[PDB]
Formats: sequence, C-alpha cells, structure tokens
Amino acid sequence: PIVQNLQGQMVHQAISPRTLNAWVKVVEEKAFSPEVIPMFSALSEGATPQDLNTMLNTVGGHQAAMQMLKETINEEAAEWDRLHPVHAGPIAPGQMREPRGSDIAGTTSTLQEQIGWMTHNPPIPVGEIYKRWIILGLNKIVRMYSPTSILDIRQGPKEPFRDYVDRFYKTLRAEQASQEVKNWMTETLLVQNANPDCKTILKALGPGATLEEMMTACQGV
Repeated sequence: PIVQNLQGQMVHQAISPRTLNAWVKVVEEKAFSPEVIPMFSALSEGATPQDLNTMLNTVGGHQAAMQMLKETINEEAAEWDRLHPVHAGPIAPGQMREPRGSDIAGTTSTLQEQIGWMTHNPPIPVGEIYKRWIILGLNKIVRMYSPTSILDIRQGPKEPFRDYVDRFYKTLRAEQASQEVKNWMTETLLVQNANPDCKTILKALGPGATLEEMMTACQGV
C-alpha cells in the first residue's frame, strides 16, 4: 500500500509476503465460501490497484473464477466511464486528471498515478473503488458455485459402484483443477458422493482401503 518517507513523500510499499501467503491460504482452504469475501477485505486494507492485482495473480489458477472477475471488472469499468466521461481540455495547475475505468483496474495507470489519486485532498480512492469491483465479482462467484463438474456426480440408488467410479474419474480427468483439489476428490468426495448403502459400507472399511477394495466392498449394493 502507501507509506510516508521521512522526507515526506507518499511512496509505495509492496504487500508483505506474509499478507500474501495468508490470502493464498484463505483461498486454498475456503474454496468458494462467503467467508472469503470478509477475509479478502481485511487482507486488502490500504491496497493500491497494483497491490490488488498482485493478490489476484496469486490465486489466478482458478481460471473460471478469474474469468468471472474479469467480466465484472470490465462491466464496472464501463459504467465508471459512462459516469465519468473523458474531458479533453487542459488540466488546471491545481487539478488532477480523473481516473478512467482502466486506470482504476490498474491497467492503464502507474503506481505513481495510483498513489497520487489515493492521497489527494480529498482522495480519489482508486484502491477502494477497484476493491469494490473485485468484491462484486467475488459475490457473483460464491453465488454461482453450486457446480456440476464433479460435485454433482452422485452414485445412483441402483448404480453399480464400478460404473459410478468410472463416471467420477472421467469427470475428474477432464477438469482443469490443481492436484491437491483432485486428491481431495479421489480420497474423500468419491465416498462422500456414494449412495446411502455403499457409503455406509465404505465408511466401515479400514484406514487404508484401496479403490479395488472399495469396489469389492460395494459390489451389488
């Protein structure tokens, strides 16, 4: 964010690696929970647009979510521009050119410009404005969740467990997800999503049941 020199200038300080590591941990752990939003807001306190983009690049592997954020950001930026039309005239020595939507998203603006806007009297709070757009995006992401690409693969009441396993793994293989997410899918979701009768059998197996043991256990259930 922004800090003052002993020589009095407002200068930029990169987000701490510990704040960044915390944010990446929140996303890893709190998948798409409403809980992500309040955390994002706490962790991004004081952030310039550059800092906010830094936080997002850190969780960019979530491509479907990043795509949703992009569309929200483009939409809000477009409305900002409608409300804040470009004015071609000269800028008075005591005025400051207003930011465009892309300046707020950090795309067409420099850190120096972001800081100049943020610390003006009164501010042009481009960090807070961009943060609101991101939050609009995050809310849309959580609200949409209720996915189908794995989560809605459920064993049928009369489905042979070997067929369910096949469907599950086929769906799994076609996804673009990190390995740690896929590991949770194979080790816990598969049982989680088995039918009532198979799940009860599966949950009564030992600590280290192999998938072949699982299929043996649930055969004709």
